[PDB]
Amino acid sequence: SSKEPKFTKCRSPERETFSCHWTDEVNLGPIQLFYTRRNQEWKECPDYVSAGENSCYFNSSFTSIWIPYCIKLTSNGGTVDEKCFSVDEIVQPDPPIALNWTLLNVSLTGIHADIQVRWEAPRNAMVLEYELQYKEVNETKWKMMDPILTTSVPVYSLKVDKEYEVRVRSKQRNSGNYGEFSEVLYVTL
Repeated sequence: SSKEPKFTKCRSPERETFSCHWTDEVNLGPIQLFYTRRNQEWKECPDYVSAGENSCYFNSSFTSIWIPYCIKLTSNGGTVDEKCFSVDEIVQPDPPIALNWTLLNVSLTGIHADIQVRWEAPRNAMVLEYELQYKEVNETKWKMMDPILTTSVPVYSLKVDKEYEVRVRSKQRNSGNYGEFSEVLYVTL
């Protein structure tokens, strides 16, 4: 038999490699992934271990030329899920790490302050631009800044009276999907 397993996500961290993920057949044991380089010949997943559980990992030989794939989940032998995609549609960079911040200036009234948030580009870096986000801790909407190329960015006019939250996500320059957010950095003036 099989059960009801389904694809969750396929992700490319740097547009060179990617892996696809799915759920458990509920565990049963006869699951497989097959892929094809067309819209033809179906070949089994080349690596069921590198990307972890219920995953298939495709090394950089799969992004030699513009790719155009299709994959299907298999339980015993019967399809249970399918998906087609190119590596471009799934690019999703890793977030920055080591978020820091220094005070830059205080307004004449001491009411406001300017800071500079800094971070390190994910260690696997396709040129990335970052989108910094912040908001009052006690608030619920996140203010967003334009994507920037530098691994730092000044944030102007924060109110001294408040405690802030900062988070930066990575994105491929141009049409690029965003990736996960970094570890939240707390800013108390």
